[PDB]
Amino acid sequence: PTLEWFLSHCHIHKYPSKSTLIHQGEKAETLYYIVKGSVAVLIKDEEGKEMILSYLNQGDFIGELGLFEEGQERSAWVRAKTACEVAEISYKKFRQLIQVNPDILMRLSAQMARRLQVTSEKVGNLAFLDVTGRIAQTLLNLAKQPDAMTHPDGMQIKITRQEIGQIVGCSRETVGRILKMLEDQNLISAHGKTIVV
Amino acid sequence: PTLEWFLSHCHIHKYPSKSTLIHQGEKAETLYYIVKGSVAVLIKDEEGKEMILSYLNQGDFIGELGLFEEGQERSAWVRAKTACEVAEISYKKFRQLIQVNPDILMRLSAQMARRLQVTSEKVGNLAFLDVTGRIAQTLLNLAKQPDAMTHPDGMQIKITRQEIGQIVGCSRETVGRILKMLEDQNLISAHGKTIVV
DNA sequence: GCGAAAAGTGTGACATAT
DNA sequence: GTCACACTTTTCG
DNA sequence: GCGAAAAGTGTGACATAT
DNA sequence: GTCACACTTTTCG
Ligand SMILES: Nc1ncnc2c1ncn2[C@@H]1O[C@@H]2COP(=O)(O)O[C@H]2[C@H]1O
Ligand SMILES: Nc1ncnc2c1ncn2[C@@H]1O[C@@H]2COP(=O)(O)O[C@H]2[C@H]1O
Repeated sequence: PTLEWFLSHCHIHKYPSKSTLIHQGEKAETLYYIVKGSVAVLIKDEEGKEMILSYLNQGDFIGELGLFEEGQERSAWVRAKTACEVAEISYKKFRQLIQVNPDILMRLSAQMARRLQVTSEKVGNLAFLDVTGRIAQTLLNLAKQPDAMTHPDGMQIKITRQEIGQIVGCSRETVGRILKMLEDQNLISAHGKTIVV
Repeated sequence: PTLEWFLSHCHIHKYPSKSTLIHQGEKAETLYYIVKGSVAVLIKDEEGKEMILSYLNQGDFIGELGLFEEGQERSAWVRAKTACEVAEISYKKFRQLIQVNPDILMRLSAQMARRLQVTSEKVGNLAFLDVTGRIAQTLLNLAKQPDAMTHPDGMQIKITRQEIGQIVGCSRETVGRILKMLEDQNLISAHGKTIVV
């Protein structure tokens, strides 16, 4: 509703899966809102693998870290998980629309507050938990991340050892090793699709 | 500014060094604004180890992350590093001030945005950089934080091996072990306080 | 809902940073 | 990373 | 700006997780 | 955590 008004100033572009919709290092001018799809925010090692900072789904804004100060660079990469419809407005336009109705600025700040909250958790987990525990937290969370199919006894997620590695911070084969251990303990069942039972 | 209008309906309180303002887990109901002094935002593991998420200094809001969603716990501990003159507003009342003037909700959300920006970076260092690199980036950044004294040529910061330990995520012992490595390498000069070249 | 081309994976011996 | 310990440093009354 | 208690520390041989 | 390669599994035209 306030959303529809917002969306009316926006221009929906379509992006297929694997699209890198934002890239770290360019300048920020556009605030993006996910009409449809799921996206993955990433940062890349100083000459190497990348780590996934979070999945953002329909209803999230992307880009915003620029919005508040001029000449701001994009902080991370945002690649499409799935095919997405991205409603954009520019920042200038967003500012006018701020003054016209504060409620987008509120729902966006709410989003900002959550990302900080969960990323503070991620600093915590990177510092206090061992890889096994990180992989446990992650399957727990992924069964909660809105795209796990119900499993009569369990929740089923499609995920690759490589993706879990990139979330966690360890080799795809390290992930492998541990997923084998959690299967032997009758906690997890897997084959490209894993069930967090 | 907008600032003074805000502050007039805040109960200004004074915290001594080491006083714990926020305990993580408390119910969020009050936003704070640091009028004078410095605070450290930290999280601890159930078996005792604690990590500093950031030092917040005057001019920063403390306790923002509950303002947006009804009934949340405080996300981290905020302990006063120094004598702090801290302003306090009821959440319900701050809500009112936003409707009355959006520029404070703007100044605030800006602060949370820069915070999302630095906390994603701290996730990045933990995941990507070994302790030497992490302590390196630390000595560097501390030498830009407002309290770094100059030491003719070079910066001078006073920070115990303890603290850096809590910033980087390794034992005070290891912090020592590597600071000397950085002394042999001619980059750090140390004796209780450090002069980062 | 095919089937070729692509993508993800397990293995075991090893070092190695905190 | 850990351990215990005496050792060095800094704090301030 | 003196000194005594508090706060910080280095050692060294070590175990271990990814 | 590493290396590589054979194998298995998923993608997509
Ligand atoms: N830690 C994070 N958690 C969630 N989203 C993030 C995080 N860091 C960056 N982003 C989002 O990804 C975007 C990357 O560049 P921007 O600065 O445009 O704005 C960023 C946010 O929209
Ligand atoms: N990553 C962070 N950087 C800075 N401050 C933080 C961070 N995480 C939490 N905080 C602050 O610590 C406060 C804890 O309580 P709140 O969740 O109300 O609000 C939180 C923020 O003000």
